[PDB]
Amino acid sequence: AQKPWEKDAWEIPRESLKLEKKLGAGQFGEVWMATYNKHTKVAVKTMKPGSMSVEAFLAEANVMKTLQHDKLVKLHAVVTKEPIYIITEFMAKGSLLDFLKSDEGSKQPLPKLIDFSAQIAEGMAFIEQRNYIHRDLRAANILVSASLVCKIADFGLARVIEDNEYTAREGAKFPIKWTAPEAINFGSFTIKSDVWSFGILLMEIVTYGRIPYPGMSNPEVIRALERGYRMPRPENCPEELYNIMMRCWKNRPEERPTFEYIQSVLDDF
Ligand SMILES: CCN(CC)CCNc1cc(Nc2cc(O)ccc2C)nc(-n2cnc3ccccc32)n1
Repeated sequence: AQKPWEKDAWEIPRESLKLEKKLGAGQFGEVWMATYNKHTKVAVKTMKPGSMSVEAFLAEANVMKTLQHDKLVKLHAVVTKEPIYIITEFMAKGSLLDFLKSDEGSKQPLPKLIDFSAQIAEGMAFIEQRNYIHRDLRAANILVSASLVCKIADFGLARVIEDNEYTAREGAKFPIKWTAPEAINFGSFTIKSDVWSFGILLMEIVTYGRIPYPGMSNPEVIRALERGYRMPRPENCPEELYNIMMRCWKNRPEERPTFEYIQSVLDDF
């Protein structure tokens, strides 16, 4: 059992970082662009003291220690005395959602969109293979590098899977338009419920960050899905890409495809 007062291999001294520019903020803290020991650009997430559990804030970095991959955002360090920091690689173009809604993201042609999709699929194939689930897959939680490599971020909800199902407690609420119906209705999270979110994420990419189910209410979405409705194919969406979405939105979790399969289809598009 680790002592509450002992540090680990990931710890760095606070003075090695110089926080240069605030990239964003929320109720739980801020994200800064920073340099580490002069020559190395990094990203820092700070926790707002009192906004949340310290142990939960830090638990995210523990997960990222385990889930290290080219297509997952890379943990470099932590600072575990208040103010509490998590340090990762810098991803110059920010979130995928904001990128696509920006001028540069808007100029990305279809082949690049499917490139982004394939990179994300690869990362999820790794999460699949490592017996984890993410549970918060969406464009907002993907980051994009200066050379246009997409990587999965936000591992706050990510969990190890024992025996192919995680069961959320009954009072858990999750972003409805992105969450698999069975996960919403009974708390049944599996890698197949991430497969569903990936379908929604595909739609986000091909629509340049447009919200899913535009103009529909959440209860309306839940009832539409039960009835068999699914989002229609956009103008710019190739049939083969929409058919993968549709496979990701099968009613029955076990009939949805594996991430390995999705990666390979998108790879060979
Ligand atoms: C993915 C978006 N969300 C939740 C919606 C997480 C917060 N935004 C972040 C996080 C991040 N790295 C990061 C990711 C984590 O999952 C945990 C800790 C950190 C530091 N880097 C960045 N980040 C890295 N380079 C950037 C350049 C511009 C804007 C943001 C940049 N942003």
